[PDB]
Amino acid sequence: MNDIYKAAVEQLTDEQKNEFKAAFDIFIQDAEDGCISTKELGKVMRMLGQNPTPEELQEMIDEVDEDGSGTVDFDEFLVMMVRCMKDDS
Ligand SMILES: [Ca+2]
Repeated sequence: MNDIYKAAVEQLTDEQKNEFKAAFDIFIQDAEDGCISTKELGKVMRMLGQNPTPEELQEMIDEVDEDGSGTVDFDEFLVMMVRCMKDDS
C-alpha cells in the first residue's frame, strides 16, 4: 500500500496538472492507445521545466512505469511528481 500519492496529490496544484495535461495531449495528438514513449520522457521534461541525465531519467521511467509495457500514460506521467515521495532507500 502507498499513501504518498494522496499526500503528494494534495501538494500539487491545478496549474501543474494543467501543464502536464497539455504536455501530454501534445504528444497524444495521434497516439495508438493514448500514451508517450519512455525514451521521449527526456523530451517532455525539457518542455515542462527540467534537465536530467539519461541514467537519472531512466530510473524515473521504470519507477513510474506501473505496467512496464513500453509507453508512458498519464497515470505514469503524473506519478513522476508524487513518486519523489517514495525514496525506496
Ligand atoms: Ca507503460
